[PDB]
Amino acid sequence: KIHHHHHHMQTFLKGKRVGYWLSEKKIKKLNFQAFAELCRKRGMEVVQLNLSRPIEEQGPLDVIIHKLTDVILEADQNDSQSLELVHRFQEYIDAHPETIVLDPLPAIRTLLDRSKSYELIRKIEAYMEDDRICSPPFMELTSLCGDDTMRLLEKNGLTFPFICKTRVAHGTNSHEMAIVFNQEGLNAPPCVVQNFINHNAVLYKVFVVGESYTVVQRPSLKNFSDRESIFFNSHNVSKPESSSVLTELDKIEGVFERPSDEVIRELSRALRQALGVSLFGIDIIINNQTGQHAVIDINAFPGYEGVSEFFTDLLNHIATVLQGQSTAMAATGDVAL
Ligand SMILES: Nc1ncnc2c1ncn2[C@@H]1O[C@H](COP(=O)(O)OP(=O)(O)NP(=O)(O)O)[C@@H](O)[C@H]1O
Ligand SMILES: [Mn+2]
Ligand SMILES: [Mn+2]
Repeated sequence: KIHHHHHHMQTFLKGKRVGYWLSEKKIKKLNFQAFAELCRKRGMEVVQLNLSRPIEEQGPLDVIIHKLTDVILEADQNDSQSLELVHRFQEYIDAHPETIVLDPLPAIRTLLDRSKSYELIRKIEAYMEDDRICSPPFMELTSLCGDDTMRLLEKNGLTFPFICKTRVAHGTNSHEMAIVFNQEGLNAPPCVVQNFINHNAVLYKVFVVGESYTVVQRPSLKNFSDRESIFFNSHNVSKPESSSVLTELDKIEGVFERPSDEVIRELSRALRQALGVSLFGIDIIINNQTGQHAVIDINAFPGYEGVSEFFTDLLNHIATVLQGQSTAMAATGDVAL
């Protein structure tokens, strides 16, 4: 009852060349060298790219795998070195349409800004019109709180409690968040605000590798107010070993179910097809009042901690994308639901 296989498309991996750009920290966390070993066994060449060096000489490349997210974010902040790297990368990609990029920079850029990403998820969900899915109201606050803040929140469907997150979606200075419970709590901007959804303190990290995904359960904020706003760093909340009073559920309340694979599949397809990403995660929580799936976070090329099949899935996705290119499997028109 696994019906999709890759043995045949894996036969074309021989002689293919894969370039990757990952930070040394990410190479370590992934044990990416072990993936490189796996590919060599199928007759692939894998090489780490150096974006300080002309890229022509480093190719030909059939595929590039990267996580340039933070270099892009630095280049956005006018870091001269990062700009140089991105320009070089971009020049090369532009010159080599035959090179499959996992994932395209336009796709990456969508996930760099929380508000933009949440709006894309909202639009995608409106298009899918599945009553099993909900988009928590969200908005971006740019001005410091004041006399009009309450009415601004209200007209955008923001309610207490809501969680405050940075607009920048990754890197240094992206993990500090707040939960605001009442009007007095409104000193906690700029930031994105998103209605807090009680979900019985279980996060379902959907780790997507192209055509396959793995769901990994993580600790998550408890259910919840004259109380002081809560400030926390998301590093401390939803890691495998995370444990704190913020994630200790008092008791199961309301609807408590696991996510629907049918729903995850439709979300995965729609996000992949609309945005062009393939190596990403979406964080799903199950609303305890409605049972609906809420996507509260989307991340380009995350850690995949707990995804033991990550390497074989990655290899299968490289085989698939090569198969797609070889047979001109380009999508046309709108996302086909
Ligand atoms: N709208 C929400 N309702 C309820 N809980 C939430 C909501 N948004 C975030 N959380 C919780 O807060 C945690 C951190 O929020 P998240 O937006 O995933 O941060 P992040 O820094 O982008 N995490 P990650 O990229 O997965 O390392 C989540 O794992 C949930 O436990
Ligand atoms: Mn998250
Ligand atoms: Mn995130």
